[PDB]
Amino acid sequence: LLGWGLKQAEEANKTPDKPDKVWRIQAGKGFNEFPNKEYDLYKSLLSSKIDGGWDWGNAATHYWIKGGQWNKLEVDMKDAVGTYKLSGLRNFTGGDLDVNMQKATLRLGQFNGNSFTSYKDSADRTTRVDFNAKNILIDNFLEINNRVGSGAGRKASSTVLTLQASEGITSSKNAEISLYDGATLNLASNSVKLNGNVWMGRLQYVGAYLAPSYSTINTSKVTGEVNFNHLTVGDHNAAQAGIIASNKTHIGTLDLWQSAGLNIIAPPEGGYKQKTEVQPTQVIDGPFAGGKDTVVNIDRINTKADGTIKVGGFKASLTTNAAHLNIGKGGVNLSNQASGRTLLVENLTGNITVDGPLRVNNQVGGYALAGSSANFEFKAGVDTKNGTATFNNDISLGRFVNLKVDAHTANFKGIDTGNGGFNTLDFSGVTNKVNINKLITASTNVAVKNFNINELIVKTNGVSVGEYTHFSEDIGSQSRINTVRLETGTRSIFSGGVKFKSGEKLVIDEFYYSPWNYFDARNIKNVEITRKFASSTPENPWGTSKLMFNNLTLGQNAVMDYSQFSNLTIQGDFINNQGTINYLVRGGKVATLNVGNAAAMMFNNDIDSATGFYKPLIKINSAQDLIKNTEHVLLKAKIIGYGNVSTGTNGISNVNLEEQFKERLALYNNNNRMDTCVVRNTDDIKACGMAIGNQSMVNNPDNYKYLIGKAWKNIGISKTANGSKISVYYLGNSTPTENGGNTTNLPTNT
Repeated sequence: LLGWGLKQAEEANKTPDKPDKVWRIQAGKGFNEFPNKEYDLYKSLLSSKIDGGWDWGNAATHYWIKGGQWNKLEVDMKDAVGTYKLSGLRNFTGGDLDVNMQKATLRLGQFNGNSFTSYKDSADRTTRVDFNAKNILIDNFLEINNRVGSGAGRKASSTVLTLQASEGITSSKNAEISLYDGATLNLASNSVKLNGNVWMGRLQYVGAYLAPSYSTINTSKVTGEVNFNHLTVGDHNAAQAGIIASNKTHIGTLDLWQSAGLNIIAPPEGGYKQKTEVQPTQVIDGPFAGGKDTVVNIDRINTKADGTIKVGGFKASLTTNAAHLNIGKGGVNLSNQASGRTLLVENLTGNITVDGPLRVNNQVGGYALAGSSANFEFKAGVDTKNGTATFNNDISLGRFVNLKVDAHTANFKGIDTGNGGFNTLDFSGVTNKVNINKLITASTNVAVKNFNINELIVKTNGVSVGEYTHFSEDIGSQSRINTVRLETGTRSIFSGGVKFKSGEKLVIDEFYYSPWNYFDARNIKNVEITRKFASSTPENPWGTSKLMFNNLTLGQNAVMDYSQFSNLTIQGDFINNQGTINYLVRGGKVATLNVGNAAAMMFNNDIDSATGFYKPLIKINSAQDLIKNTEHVLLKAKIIGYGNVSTGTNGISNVNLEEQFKERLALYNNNNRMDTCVVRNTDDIKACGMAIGNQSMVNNPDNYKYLIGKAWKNIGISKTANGSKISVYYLGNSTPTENGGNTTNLPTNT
């Protein structure tokens, strides 16, 4: 109920105790001349002033110092050379050891482990066990503040164990350090490398599943290389461990519980440092900011999860203060029971750099049912609000899993949610940018206020309906997608789809149609295209594609593929800039373009060297089966405001705008134009006669000499350019005369 930050702050500043009978033992002659002897330490030295016994209640064994557990023992070697071992000091209640062994190697295990416990008297004492060796070499298990026997009798209060080598504190493979509800562990060597199962937080009593169970491993003094190997927080309770680290903390496999915490606290930037009765000042610290060169290199975060079912999840979490919370190649695992387990990888004043696959139940997909919402969560830079959450791995979300990221700039590489569905991909906490590289969605609840997704795959959901991609908040202005690529849906029904909710503009560069997947573009006023606007099946479109817009704009050079098989619905001001929309007929019919409100158009002298004419502003291709003597609805309209960037074409003039609309349109056939035939030499005359179907231009190039730098329009092809309708009247493929009319010059604006 207090939390770890208060409990550690009230154990960090305590006067040790008030012991009567401070026993003192000094190792004299004999010890300091055999540098390899492998002594024992209890039986050869310490057994003089440490007497065992049997406790009635929780009855296994019992150890204290001498005449009760309130007597300090201090041992002063300072020159004893050798290698000492404890090997079996179990259930030491005791109180205030002190073993000063410079130039001596310790060993806290040989065929048996150790324990350091206290009792809960009315005085609330700690045990402050110290060692001051040169190497320590744990080499078997060590419990700190364990249970003595079984529950009854006297309970266990807090303790402190301090290990203070000057060359290194290694450990075995099977040396399980396991500290409980009240225990701490101060380390002060250089290059701690605990190669065993460090177990912070454990069931102290046999059934107390509602214990707070704090702990601490204060490795602040370690001037070398802190290196855990297998850390394991929590066991069948809500443990809140904490590590006060030393700005470089490589660990290995981390195993949280369902409802377990972790507080890896890096140091700050400059490093550390009757009658009334005035209690001493209790300095207490809130969550500060770690220094610049503070790293926490975790390389695997599993989560053990079994037990009951609660109305919420349990939200395992780890909270860091470091400036870089790297996570290595093992990534993130998350076991999931019936209710939805949750992981909170927080970082208060830093960054997050995950380089691993977000697994669930140790597979990359990780299916989960409806009640089991496995919720990943990240918080990069909460208190400073300028922390990025870089992911350098292609993530993959299965079914009913919910990634959320609350950072300043959430970079990515690729998201795969097309597999399972029901994926709340929240980004509402993100300050500005979400620079995703590739996105795959089936039924997603994307909530981004500003993004840059330079590739978008939208997949359908088979045959089910009501499930779709949903950008369910305000997209704003600065958004951008450099490629959209819908894929083909199912037969005769719009199963999957895209819809928006708000925003004003989003620069799409490239787009693809698809049969039976709908690109709803609600409430956004400047849906812009800038290059190729095609379909997924350019050789055989079929079905429909509900491009249910409200407005769009089309920029330079953006070729479209407008067909009868995609009901491109506009309710807004379609602005076409210097960009060439292409048509196809699919059986002699011309697909009209149903403008709801207005289609203004504005261009330039878009001349190229491919024809010598302007670039074809509207292309009508495959018009061989185009039915002669029939009205072809090219586009529905309400206001066609045609224009250019100047008033008159070819420089400046006062020619009306709608007449050169008939010039720059095209009717493209047989790799040429049947609309006009703009001529600069004699070689194009052959293909010109092949296009218009006359041998008077095929066999004889000098049949017509009105075409040296000139052009001619095919009469019998009529086009309307008034302000409410634009249509095509293909009524004649006539042979032009030489010097009678229907002749124009070159534009010549290169």
